[PDB]
Amino acid sequence: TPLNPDYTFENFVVGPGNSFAYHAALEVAKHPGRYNPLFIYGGVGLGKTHLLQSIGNYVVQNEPDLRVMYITSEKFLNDLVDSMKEGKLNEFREKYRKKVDILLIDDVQFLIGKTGVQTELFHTFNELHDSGKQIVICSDREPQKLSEFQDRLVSRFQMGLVAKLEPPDEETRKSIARKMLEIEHGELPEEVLNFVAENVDDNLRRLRGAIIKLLVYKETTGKEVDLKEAILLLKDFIKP
Ligand SMILES: Nc1ncnc2c1ncn2[C@@H]1O[C@H](COP(=O)(O)OP(=O)(O)O)[C@@H](O)[C@H]1O
Ligand SMILES: [Mg+2]
Repeated sequence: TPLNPDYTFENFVVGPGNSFAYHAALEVAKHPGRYNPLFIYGGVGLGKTHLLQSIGNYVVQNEPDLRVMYITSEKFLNDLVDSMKEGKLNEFREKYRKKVDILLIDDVQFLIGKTGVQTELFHTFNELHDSGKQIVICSDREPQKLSEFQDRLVSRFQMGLVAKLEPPDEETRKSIARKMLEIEHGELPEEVLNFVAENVDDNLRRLRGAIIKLLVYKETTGKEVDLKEAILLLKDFIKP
């Protein structure tokens, strides 16, 4: 269980664009099994991984007596492959079924075309579902918009909670920016953060990136960071 400490509900700032997703996740984490499965989806850097692992962490702290599994569709891929090569499907099925109560799968757009894996995932799904094991899937695209995907799988995705994340507004971004800071224990002029929060509006991966970037600079350059400085430093985040 190598979940990321930062990815918790506590470090997740809520807002109009990610509230429902947030609650679905929290609700499911409080009642693993009551809503199987949860399918969160949204563009890049919008909270998918973070939300998904929070469910993980939250359950680890309240249900320590549970086998929580976080994985990547890709790893699910690479894991099967070896299973086929090394010739050990059992080792695999025991690992992704037998020994898991809750299974969290990130970025499932990696299985597009991979109908081989798609099929295996399909049953893994069904077996966990027939035993009340919570399933959570994250995708950068909605069930219906997943190209080259077995309808039977896609049908497994919609048969439960299906939340959507959308980019946050300036106000919410700023609060996220502030929360990102704490996590990194950094600090910034209540005018630089504002500038960053307002112009690094793609995804939250980059927003934090900038916030890290400066901090790394405020590191070397023993002195602070004035507005003008940050603007040159953050040139690949405003018009990348
Ligand atoms: N609602 C939020 N509140 C605070 N931080 C957030 C929020 N959403 C995303 N983040 C930050 O962005 C990062 C996660 O981006 P991520 O969820 O992995 O993008 P994606 O979902 O496309 O994989 C985390 O490190 C987290 O600090
Ligand atoms: Mg992700």
